[PDB]
Amino acid sequence: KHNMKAFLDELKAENIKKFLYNFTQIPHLAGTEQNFQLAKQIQSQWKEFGLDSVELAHYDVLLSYPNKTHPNYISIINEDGNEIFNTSLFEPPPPGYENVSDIVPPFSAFSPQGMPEGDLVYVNYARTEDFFKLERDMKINCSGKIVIARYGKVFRGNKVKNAQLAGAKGVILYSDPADYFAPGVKSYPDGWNLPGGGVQRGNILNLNGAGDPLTPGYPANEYAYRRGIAEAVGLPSIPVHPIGYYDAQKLLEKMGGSAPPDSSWRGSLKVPYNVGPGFTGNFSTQKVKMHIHSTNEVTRIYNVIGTLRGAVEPDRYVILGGHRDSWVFGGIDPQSGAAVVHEIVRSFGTLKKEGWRPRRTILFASWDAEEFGLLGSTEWAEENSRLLQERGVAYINADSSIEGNYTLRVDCTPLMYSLVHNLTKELKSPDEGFEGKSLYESWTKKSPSPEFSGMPRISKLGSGNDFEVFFQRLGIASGRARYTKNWETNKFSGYPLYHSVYETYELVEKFYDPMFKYHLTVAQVRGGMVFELANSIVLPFDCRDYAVVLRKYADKIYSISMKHPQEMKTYSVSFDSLFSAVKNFTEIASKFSERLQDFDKSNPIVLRMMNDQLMFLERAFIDPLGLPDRPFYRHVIYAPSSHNKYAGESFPGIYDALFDIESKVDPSKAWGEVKRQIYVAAFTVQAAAETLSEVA
Amino acid sequence: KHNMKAFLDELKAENIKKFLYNFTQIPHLAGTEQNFQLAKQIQSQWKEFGLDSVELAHYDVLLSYPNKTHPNYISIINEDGNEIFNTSLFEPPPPGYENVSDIVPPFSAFSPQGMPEGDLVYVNYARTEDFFKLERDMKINCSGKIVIARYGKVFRGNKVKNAQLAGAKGVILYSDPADYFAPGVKSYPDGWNLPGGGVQRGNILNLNGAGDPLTPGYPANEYAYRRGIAEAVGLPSIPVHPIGYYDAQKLLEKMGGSAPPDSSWRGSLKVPYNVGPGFTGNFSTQKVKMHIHSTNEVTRIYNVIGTLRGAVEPDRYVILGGHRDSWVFGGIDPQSGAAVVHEIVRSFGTLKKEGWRPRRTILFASWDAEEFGLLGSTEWAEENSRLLQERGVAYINADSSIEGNYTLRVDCTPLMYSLVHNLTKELKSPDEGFEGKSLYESWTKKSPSPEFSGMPRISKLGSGNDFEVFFQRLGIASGRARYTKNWETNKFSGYPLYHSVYETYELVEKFYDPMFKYHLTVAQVRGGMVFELANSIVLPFDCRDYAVVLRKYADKIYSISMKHPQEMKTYSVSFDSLFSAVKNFTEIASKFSERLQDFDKSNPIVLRMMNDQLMFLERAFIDPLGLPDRPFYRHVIYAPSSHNKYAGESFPGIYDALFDIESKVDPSKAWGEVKRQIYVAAFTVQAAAETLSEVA
Ligand SMILES: *[C@@H]1O[C@H](CO)[C@@H](O[C@@H]2O[C@H](CO)[C@@H](O[C@@H]3O[C@H](CO[C@H]4O[C@H](CO)[C@@H](O)[C@H](O)[C@@H]4O)[C@@H](O)[C@H](O[C@H]4O[C@H](CO)[C@@H](O)[C@H](O)[C@@H]4O)[C@@H]3O)[C@H](O)[C@H]2NC(C)=O)[C@H](O)[C@H]1NC(C)=O
Ligand SMILES: *[C@@H]1O[C@H](CO)[C@@H](O[C@@H]2O[C@H](CO)[C@@H](O[C@@H]3O[C@H](CO[C@H]4O[C@H](CO)[C@@H](O)[C@H](O)[C@@H]4O)[C@@H](O)[C@H](O[C@H]4O[C@H](CO)[C@@H](O)[C@H](O)[C@@H]4O)[C@@H]3O)[C@H](O)[C@H]2NC(C)=O)[C@H](O)[C@H]1NC(C)=O
Ligand SMILES: CC(=O)N(CCCC[C@H](NC(=O)N[C@@H](CCC(=O)O)C(=O)O)C(=O)O)Cc1ccc(Br)cc1
Ligand SMILES: CC(=O)N(CCCC[C@H](NC(=O)N[C@@H](CCC(=O)O)C(=O)O)C(=O)O)Cc1ccc(Br)cc1
Ligand SMILES: *[C@@H]1O[C@H](CO)[C@@H](O[C@@H]2O[C@H](CO)[C@@H](O)[C@H](O)[C@H]2NC(C)=O)[C@H](O)[C@H]1NC(C)=O
Ligand SMILES: *[C@@H]1O[C@H](CO)[C@@H](O[C@@H]2O[C@H](CO)[C@@H](O)[C@H](O)[C@H]2NC(C)=O)[C@H](O)[C@H]1NC(C)=O
Ligand SMILES: *[C@@H]1O[C@H](CO)[C@@H](O[C@@H]2O[C@H](CO)[C@@H](O)[C@H](O)[C@H]2NC(C)=O)[C@H](O)[C@H]1NC(C)=O
Ligand SMILES: *[C@@H]1O[C@H](CO)[C@@H](O[C@@H]2O[C@H](CO)[C@@H](O)[C@H](O)[C@H]2NC(C)=O)[C@H](O)[C@H]1NC(C)=O
Ligand SMILES: *[C@@H]1O[C@H](CO)[C@@H](O[C@@H]2O[C@H](CO)[C@@H](O)[C@H](O)[C@H]2NC(C)=O)[C@H](O)[C@H]1NC(C)=O
Ligand SMILES: *[C@@H]1O[C@H](CO)[C@@H](O[C@@H]2O[C@H](CO)[C@@H](O)[C@H](O)[C@H]2NC(C)=O)[C@H](O)[C@H]1NC(C)=O
Ligand SMILES: *[C@@H]1O[C@H](CO)[C@@H](O[C@@H]2O[C@H](CO)[C@@H](O)[C@H](O)[C@H]2NC(C)=O)[C@H](O)[C@H]1NC(C)=O
Ligand SMILES: *[C@@H]1O[C@H](CO)[C@@H](O[C@@H]2O[C@H](CO)[C@@H](O)[C@H](O)[C@H]2NC(C)=O)[C@H](O)[C@H]1NC(C)=O
Ligand SMILES: *[C@@H]1O[C@H](CO)[C@@H](O[C@@H]2O[C@H](CO)[C@@H](O)[C@H](O)[C@H]2NC(C)=O)[C@H](O)[C@H]1NC(C)=O
Ligand SMILES: *[C@@H]1O[C@H](CO)[C@@H](O[C@@H]2O[C@H](CO)[C@@H](O)[C@H](O)[C@H]2NC(C)=O)[C@H](O)[C@H]1NC(C)=O
Ligand SMILES: *[C@@H]1O[C@H](CO)[C@@H](O)[C@H](O)[C@H]1NC(C)=O
Ligand SMILES: *[C@@H]1O[C@H](CO)[C@@H](O)[C@H](O)[C@H]1NC(C)=O
Ligand SMILES: [Ca+2]
Ligand SMILES: [Ca+2]
Ligand SMILES: [Cl-]
Ligand SMILES: [Cl-]
Ligand SMILES: [Zn+2]
Ligand SMILES: [Zn+2]
Ligand SMILES: [Zn+2]
Ligand SMILES: [Zn+2]
Repeated sequence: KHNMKAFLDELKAENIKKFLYNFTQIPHLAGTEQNFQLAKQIQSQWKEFGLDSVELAHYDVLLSYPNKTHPNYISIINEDGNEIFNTSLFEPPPPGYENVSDIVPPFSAFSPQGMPEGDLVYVNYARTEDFFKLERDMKINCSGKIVIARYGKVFRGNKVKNAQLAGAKGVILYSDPADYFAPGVKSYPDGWNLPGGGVQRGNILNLNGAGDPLTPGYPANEYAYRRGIAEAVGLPSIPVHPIGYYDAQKLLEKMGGSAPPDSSWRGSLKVPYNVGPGFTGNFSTQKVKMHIHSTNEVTRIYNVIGTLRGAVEPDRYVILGGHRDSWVFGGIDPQSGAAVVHEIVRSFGTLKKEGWRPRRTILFASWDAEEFGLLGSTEWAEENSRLLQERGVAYINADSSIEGNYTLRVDCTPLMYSLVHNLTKELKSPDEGFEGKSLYESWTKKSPSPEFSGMPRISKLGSGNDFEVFFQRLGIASGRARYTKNWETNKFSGYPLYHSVYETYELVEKFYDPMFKYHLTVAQVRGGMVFELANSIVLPFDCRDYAVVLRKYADKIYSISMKHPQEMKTYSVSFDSLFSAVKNFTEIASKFSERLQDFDKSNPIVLRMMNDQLMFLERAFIDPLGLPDRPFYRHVIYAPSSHNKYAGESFPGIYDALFDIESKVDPSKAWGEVKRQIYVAAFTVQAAAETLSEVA
Repeated sequence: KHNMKAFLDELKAENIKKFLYNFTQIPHLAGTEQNFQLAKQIQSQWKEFGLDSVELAHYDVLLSYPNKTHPNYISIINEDGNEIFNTSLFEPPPPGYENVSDIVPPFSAFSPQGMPEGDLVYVNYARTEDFFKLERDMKINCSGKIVIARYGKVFRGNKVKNAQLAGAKGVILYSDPADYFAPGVKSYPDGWNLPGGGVQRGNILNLNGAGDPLTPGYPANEYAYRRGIAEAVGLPSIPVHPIGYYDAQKLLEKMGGSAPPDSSWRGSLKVPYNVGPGFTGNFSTQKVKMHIHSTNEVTRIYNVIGTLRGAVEPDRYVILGGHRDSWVFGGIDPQSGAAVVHEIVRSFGTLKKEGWRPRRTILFASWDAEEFGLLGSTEWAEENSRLLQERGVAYINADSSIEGNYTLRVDCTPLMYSLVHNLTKELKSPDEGFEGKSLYESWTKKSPSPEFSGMPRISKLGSGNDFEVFFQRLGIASGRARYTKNWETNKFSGYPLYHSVYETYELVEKFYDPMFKYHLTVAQVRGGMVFELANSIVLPFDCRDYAVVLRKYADKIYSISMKHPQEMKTYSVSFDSLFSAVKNFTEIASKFSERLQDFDKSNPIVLRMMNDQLMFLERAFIDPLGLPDRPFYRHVIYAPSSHNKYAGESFPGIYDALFDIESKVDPSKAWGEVKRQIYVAAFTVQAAAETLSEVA
């Protein structure tokens, strides 16, 4: 039989390993020749693997690179202006790669150029609440200072935006071993920890879904009109640079001014973690000086787009997409995902050569420039938005397949909850001590949901990856899955060697997944989802699962507002409309589900009708006006957190209207906007429900 | 057979007459009890006529009414402050209606209150070019003046906006017999001309598609959050009032200052048409004083929504919609359209009772508050936008069925050109001297297209009626049809008794259409369109007709730019991308059409696929970002003219970027924005074409 089991059994751990090795011997930085070569290789192989068509789709987008003859670095500079200490110009290369060229040195992509000098302030994680503590409670003024912040907790773009709004004239990011050195584990190459010389690359934009900074709304094609740099979306206004913890120690050890306000401000280095500003008395006259000379340049990028045409509904698209560009070798990020996609394509291709075709069209993508702000996925979606809107069933992302070796992690729309439960019950656990048990059992045991015993944790989608355009802009049902570390010990730092030169094939093969079994399990989950989405007669979405979470989110946002009982009385703030819409959604979804079960299975229009209702249900949550000042976050139920792009926020319009509201100067106006967002949300929920009513 | 002929033959002229009579004995002003009663009657009858469901959909929207105890009027006031002349408080009621109550006196809906006093300036039609002439050429400054303008040529909202931007502190509108008294024809009741005491009501908003001024984007339902008046969309900032030409003569006869600049500024009254400012020397000290006390109030309105469920594609909607609210009796506007809709419903119902059902769902609508800014259609569409977007095949408007008795008028999307040609070839001409000829022959003969001999004129859609939300906001293929006057003698004033108390059943029965044959022909055209849209196996749209007009519009916009050859050189302004996209659209459409003819007719998915491609083709022309500063005009090919809401403009983004560009102070910036709009247009055309490519 050509069924799911046949697809699944064709997947091999050994193939994934071979592909990972192949994808990680040289760097594949976006906009470089090597990454164009790999794109061409992937195009050739997907064709050999059997896809109907495989094309490259290119765009000319704003990218950012250090100046090869004028290196970025930071100094302590004394009263004379001598540079008495200089941070590193490069990460020490790992064993066996010390003759690789074209390793981009660490840098913060899209930093402007500058050589600002000043006194340091230490801002912990540079979260919103860190700056509130500093300015409101401790009375420390960041204006005209250089801030130094530890990586972790939130997206670095948000740190930078926060620093900028507090009046910083520069930012220094560093990796603290409190957040990037796990107890008992050795540094690379002898373990999976971050060495003192290791540094995390990454962009520092605030794009809010825009894609290419120069072409928001439209694909960056050959005749595109570009904004000038000054009007570009999302660029930082102050220089920024990241460093490792050997260098950070040198910058922090002399800090004076106030003590840290409590122990959550102290990392693990042997320094006091004083907030500053400036250094202690004997060095009070020494300053910190940044030297940043990176340039932004419009550079060509390449996506690979593979098509496996549907036999019955070719005009319905199930998308498996993940990026190919890497900061350096991309041993985990992204090639552990890309190798998984490559084997998925290969298995689908195997079935196709034997005469099978999925019911619906499956599109496979190798995105470029994800690391520079989800640019390749976003431009392609801007180009193809009409097709996607009207034909897009689902998007399954495929970045890193592992960030740990403990259990499964799934983040997805509620419409895929049942599909994920059912699929994982039919998969074998790869976990030691669950031999012969299902993945569902091991995952449920190791990652219990906070809400329902006997069920696993499944998180909402946040952002910081290539599903953003599909989900929060276009309203296409999306999900992602990978192996991860223990939730209980999770410091929300990411894995230690993230975006460092030390992220290699060997890191994976020696320390994460030597048998490639976690990789195989992830290929089965991702591939399994795609198979069912593209092949099930009735789309495998359960609208009732949305009803359930909509109620939970409504309770949650209600409870936030209810911290302000007096204002809710004065301004007549009622959540009744939203709770009513959610009740209605629950009732209508319930009846739709009965019809979906009892409808006449012989009738294909009835079937296409009801599948259209399932497909356009995620779509119904889009507001074409967008969220306030964020036109590309159009989904009313889910946006990336305004304070942390990686985190998903529910009812974001109301959440942001309520955030810090006790500090607004015109409460009448602030509570009015809360009410406005309640109306918008209730209306959208009701409207989404009504798409599931009988159509006539 | 239950076919189109059966539908068509059931329509009766005598039924339309009876309905017109029934709909026009008392006023049906939006937000009044009488208009609620008629809505309930229409709901009851559509149910009796056989529709599956018939509901009222209500909204609470901003409306505008004069103060019943404090009348609006205008004065000439002398140096002492005595009011030496006062305009009328009411139009003399027509014979037999002099005891009707609740005739709203003439007023400009949404005028703010005020009693400004000042000197008059006469601004001809208050078009953009009239103010350019006045300010640029004649050097007359309207700041702090009261302007007086004749009705005609353009939408009155645009006149008011233009006056406001020239710094007027008030506006007076009047009907000139040059534009509202046809040669040789007597005044009402003895003919169809405007009497000296007649006055044209109408709103003066600049909504740009927003709907209810207080709730842009969202339906004005029970829990809606409303903007404050100061943030409301589209309200005028200066008082406005309309008058008849007896009163206008009194205001104009004393005007001094400059002479009119040429004869196109002179109407037909016995006055010099001096521009002013102010009166001639002996009366130089007399002033004009307006008294406006109307109030804006949130008022409930009611649409009637009838459903005739499709037998095969119930989830596909063909909409026949037209308004029910009238300024007074609504003898032409809108009840000549509504009576036509009523008989259409009745015929469809007749077929249904005999067991027939259309292939697709037909929705019938009786919209409210059209006269106050297309409010009822717009709110309903805002409420139902998700359904309409994904399921809306077509919208056929049904306001006034006649504005003349000479020939057919059709304005529609190019996608309906072939459908209209074919349908009219099968209809009988009602025209004297074409007995036994087809409607197509008479229409083609009396209204030849400017472009192709042997073909009739078909115009682009403008706005000022209830198709606006469907077409320019949502991208649903739309059209309208009615009998009209001779194009050759058309002064683009409208019919003389437009929006006056004199627009009655008798006006129609005595002077326009005594046998109700033009009405019947219009019911066949409108009903015929609906039938074919809702019943044809393959949607009756021809994408190739869009290709043809896209080329014509591209030539046109190119030619406007080419008036500025030097700037096009300096700024590298190229239209190549747009011409390329149009070429591509032509080629792809051509191949789609071949497939549509040759595809395998047995296959219903293939059929649903290709019909989806036809349905979503109009949709592809929508840009979700909207046009600049006009977020609800989202169609890239067609918007209402920025200078005249009634007129359609093609490539409006580029057109407006080019308008008056030689006057911009920063040409670099202005030409940049031209280029930006070219890119947007070319991209959108290409994207629309690609929806017609093979799907996979
Ligand atoms: C969740 O789903 C429920 C049940 O479907 C919806 O219930 C609707 O609730 C609204 C309130 O928001 C009701 O609105 C009321 O309608 C009355 C007239 O309704 C009749 O006529 C309509 C057509 O116009 C029919 O469709 C309907 O079935 C009835 O025949 C009005 O008279 C009411 O207005 C009066 O009272 C209000 C309330 O105090 C005053 O503000 C007004 O000034 C006025 O005096 C009112 O507008 C509506 O009828 C309900 N519909 C149905 C079918 O039951 C919820 O709205 C929905 N939740 C959300 C968030 O959408
Ligand atoms: C109307 O339809 C036509 C024909 O389909 C479209 O033609 C495309 O035209 C664009 C130009 O806008 C061409 O773009 C060029 O692509 C070259 C590479 O193309 C190859 O590889 C791609 C995948 O990446 C394949 O899909 C394609 O078939 C080819 O195999 C580039 O090398 C070109 O860039 C170089 O030259 C330009 C031009 O001087 C320089 O600016 C660059 O810096 C660079 O040096 C160029 O980008 C495209 O290939 C054409 N496609 C096809 C299939 O023919 C029109 O674009 C379309 N009109 C509109 C408005 O959409
Ligand atoms: C602090 C940290 O770094 N973490 C790890 C982030 C890993 C991001 C990675 N994505 C990825 O690197 N994308 C690029 C580009 C993203 C863009 O430009 O939007 C990037 O972030 O620089 C991925 O999705 O796998 C831990 C963390 C996870 C979730 C939460 Br809620 C809170 C904290
Ligand atoms: C000058 C004039 O009045 N004309 C007649 C207009 C008749 C408008 C009428 N619509 C209708 O009255 N609508 C209402 C509400 C519209 C709104 O608020 O948007 C209104 O205009 O006050 C209709 O569509 O039949 C002639 C004219 C026709 C076309 C062109 Br291009 C140029 C001139
Ligand atoms: C990764 O695998 C690819 C494909 O097997 C290798 O690329 C091939 O290189 C061989 C030897 O030079 C050529 O003859 C083939 O034409 C190549 N195929 C394609 C599709 O490009 C590539 O050499 C491998 N890379 C590494 C680092 O091992
Ligand atoms: C990278 O830095 C180098 C050298 O430090 C830059 O080269 C100089 O640039 C300017 C041109 O604008 C010249 O005035 C100098 O004479 C150049 N000096 C040398 C030694 O080459 C170079 O411009 C920078 N590269 C980028 C892409 O910005
Ligand atoms: C840090 O790096 C800087 C720049 O390379 C060093 O200062 C330079 O040293 C050379 C050689 O003495 C001088 O000619 C340059 O003029 C100096 N440049 C600047 C900007 O000061 C500095 O010596 C290094 N410091 C340490 C401790 O290694
Ligand atoms: C791969 O799995 C092993 C088994 O859990 C991990 O090793 C253990 O790590 C935990 C701390 O989380 C300790 O409690 C055990 O004592 C460790 N045993 C060892 C190292 O043999 C290992 O950390 C995992 N690898 C990765 C990269 O996460
Ligand atoms: C997940 O599996 C469950 C259990 O098989 C599916 O629910 C069943 O669906 C069948 C077929 O419609 C119904 O007749 C059974 O009553 C259902 N059982 C229960 C407990 O609901 C469910 O549909 C599957 N989910 C998805 C998305 O496929
Ligand atoms: C317009 O026609 C309607 C319907 O025929 C008339 O309304 C009917 O009035 C009669 C007599 O009062 C009642 O018995 C019916 O119940 C009414 N029907 C409905 C559906 O409302 C109405 O009287 C006519 N109006 C005019 C001005 O002639
Ligand atoms: C319409 O005009 C009347 C009378 O010219 C207004 O009535 C007056 O309004 C104010 C209340 O704000 C009172 O101070 C007066 O005493 C009222 N006078 C009389 C004679 O009634 C009325 O307010 C206006 N109506 C609307 C809807 O604005
Ligand atoms: C125009 O109308 C106004 C207002 O009704 C008239 O002036 C009023 O006349 C009465 C009676 O003489 C006075 O008590 C009011 O004080 C006047 N009001 C104002 C605002 O002036 C005026 O007489 C009328 N003019 C003509 C020519 O009919
Ligand atoms: C109804 O049709 C008649 C016939 O054309 C119109 O009457 C003619 O009007 C034209 C001017 O456009 C003259 O050339 C003829 O001399 C007129 N003959 C008449 C009045 O008998 C009449 O105007 C039409 N009615 C309406 C409302 O437009
Ligand atoms: C308008 O009628 C024309 C002529 O019948 C239709 O075009 C014909 O369509 C048939 C059926 O597809 C083709 O085989 C003929 O070749 C066509 N003739 C020509 C000259 O094109 C056309 O499809 C009708 N238009 C609509 C919208 O129905
Ligand atoms: C921070 O410092 C700068 C100038 O040195 C000043 O302009 C700004 O107001 C300060 N803000 C606060 C809150 O102290
Ligand atoms: C028009 O008149 C007013 C003041 O009476 C003045 O402020 C304005 O500048 C004038 N504009 C021109 C162009 O004359
Ligand atoms: Ca873009
Ligand atoms: Ca509204
Ligand atoms: Cl992922
Ligand atoms: Cl109409
Ligand atoms: Zn990645
Ligand atoms: Zn990454
Ligand atoms: Zn009308
Ligand atoms: Zn009207």
